[PDB]
Amino acid sequence: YMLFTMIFVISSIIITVVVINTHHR
Repeated sequence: YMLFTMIFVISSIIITVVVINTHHR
């Protein structure tokens, strides 16, 4: 619904970068 909902993708962006970081230090 184009506000709050977006945070769900925010979560994934961060976590994704966090994965890549944890693996490829």
